[PDB]
Amino acid sequence: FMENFQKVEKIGEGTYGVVYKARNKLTGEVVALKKIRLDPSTAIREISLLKELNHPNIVKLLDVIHTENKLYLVFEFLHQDLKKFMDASALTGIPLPLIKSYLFQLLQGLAFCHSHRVLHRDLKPQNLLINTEGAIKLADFGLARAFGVRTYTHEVVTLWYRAPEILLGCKYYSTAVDIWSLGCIFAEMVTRRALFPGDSEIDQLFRIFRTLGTPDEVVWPGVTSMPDYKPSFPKWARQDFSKVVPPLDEDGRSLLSQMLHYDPNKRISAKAALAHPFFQDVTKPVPHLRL
Ligand SMILES: Nc1nc(Oc2cccc(CC(=O)O)c2)c2nc[nH]c2n1
Repeated sequence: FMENFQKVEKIGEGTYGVVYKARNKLTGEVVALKKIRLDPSTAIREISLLKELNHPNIVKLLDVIHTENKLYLVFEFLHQDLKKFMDASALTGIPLPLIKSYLFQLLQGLAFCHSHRVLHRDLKPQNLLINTEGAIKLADFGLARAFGVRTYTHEVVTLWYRAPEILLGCKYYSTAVDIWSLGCIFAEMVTRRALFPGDSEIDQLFRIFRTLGTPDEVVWPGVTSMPDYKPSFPKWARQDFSKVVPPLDEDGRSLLSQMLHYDPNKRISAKAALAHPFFQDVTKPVPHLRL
């Protein structure tokens, strides 16, 4: 039972707590209602600022509810996430024109958030939401900074999309962490398999190294001074993208390689990525959603 909502139904266990599908009692609309699993006043103010952000490729934060010493976030509900859509599309693959549309849209949403000095820090297929009109939207922008290195979830957290600087213990987040994650998601849409499905912080880092080569001071000045860098890390040579994401074409592989540079400073920006030749013929196809 809830004092302001009716027909509350659990969607799943989110990064910050349980997420419900809920029907506002006054208005009848259906929203995603996120109960933050506390044991953070600064976290109200900061998240409340995110109510002001509005872009077609960002899931709207409708409200921040602090009542009865509980904290809830209210977002615009969408019917499917990209993880479920990829699973539903596994036999055929997501068509290339739709992969390209979704990547383009996701870059537009990141470029918007980054221009407003908001990072995600934890993009993953389970917080990318899709609708029947061919849109894809990013949920939970800005929450990690406002929450913050900290775990609020009971589920196994996924590491598969974490940038290598994070895994190497750098406590300084930049826009580049979101480009990395999106590159990993791009590769997963194309190949129908996760790019780096690590089961721990070291297995994640070693999966990256075995594909991209062990980083060194030549490709990543400063890497050998990251907090968790060890000189004893095996030295793997780097494989070619052509083996990693076939049959993605020359344009897609070039863009992906720029999204996956080791040095965050060298990683393409969202804005620059939107100008890449890969998007010359981008379109907005209609997806086949089974709800
Ligand atoms: N249907 C739906 N689901 C959402 O988030 C979930 C719901 C459950 C789990 C996760 C995964 C995670 O948090 O790791 C995200 C929404 N956010 C805004 N609108 C939303 N609509």
